[PDB]
Amino acid sequence: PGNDLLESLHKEQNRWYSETKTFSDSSQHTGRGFEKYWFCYGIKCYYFVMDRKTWSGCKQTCQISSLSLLKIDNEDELKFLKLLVPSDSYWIGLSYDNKKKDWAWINNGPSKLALNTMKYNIRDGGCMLLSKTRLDNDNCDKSFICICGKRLDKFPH
Amino acid sequence: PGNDLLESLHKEQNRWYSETKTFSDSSGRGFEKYWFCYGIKCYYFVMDRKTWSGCKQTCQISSLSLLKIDNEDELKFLKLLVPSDSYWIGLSYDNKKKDWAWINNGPSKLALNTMKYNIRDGGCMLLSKTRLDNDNCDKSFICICGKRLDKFPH
Repeated sequence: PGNDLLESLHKEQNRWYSETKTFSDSSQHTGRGFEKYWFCYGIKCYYFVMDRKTWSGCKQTCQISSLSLLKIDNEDELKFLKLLVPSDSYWIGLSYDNKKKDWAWINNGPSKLALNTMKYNIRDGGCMLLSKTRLDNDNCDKSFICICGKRLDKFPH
Repeated sequence: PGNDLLESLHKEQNRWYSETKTFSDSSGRGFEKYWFCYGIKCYYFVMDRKTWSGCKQTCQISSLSLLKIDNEDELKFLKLLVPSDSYWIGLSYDNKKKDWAWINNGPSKLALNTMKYNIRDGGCMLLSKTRLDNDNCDKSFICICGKRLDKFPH
């Protein structure tokens, strides 16, 4: 049972992409379209906004669509995310702001997740991305695909 | 193998069940439900075991539908995600046509191995852990109702 999941993960992935693939506009920068896609896993769904944009654009786009930019909940969600995501980087709700002088998830929301701060040289960025390889830091202002983030709370439909 | 990842599939199954079942789990007893999603589909497990056809019904009166498996992959996962019980998959023996079928036409790329099940054994397929396996449309089981969702969960 190792790769039978991979084999599949990967595939179910390219699969949900093309079923959910849309070029639509956001009624913020209105009639200008951008490509985006989604899929769910567990109690969370993930919506990717593929017009590369920056950590603050990402953050606001997620809020205008009624979501909020990815909080990762535990190492297992982290672990799944890195596996079904294409090969890339993406903004999530992890960064620095100012009284607390530490990273917070875009709301002072909770994760049960290790990280360990001292793995990241601030002088290196103030915003958290993903790769397939782990989490890293970059400048809140260069441009990447964002993932928004919704925690289902009742069973859709 | 035996894997960190299988292992994580298993923690993840406990969090979801824990998130969605119905009781404050105050360490009495209970017989309820849980669910989770996968791709563009959620899975509602109903715990009161029940007739196949009594499973057909629940899924209906819930505007769900006893699970249809769109394909090999969704199966290698549910196979490995789900714990080993036996659950009513919504594939059976067709009112008429001399073959097993998917509750309501079939579009499935699940390509049924057909000439390996014994009707002698039952006309209702289930997922029982090893693969699918048929028993008796009224051995009473865990139902799995699904939904294809068409839009982002509003």
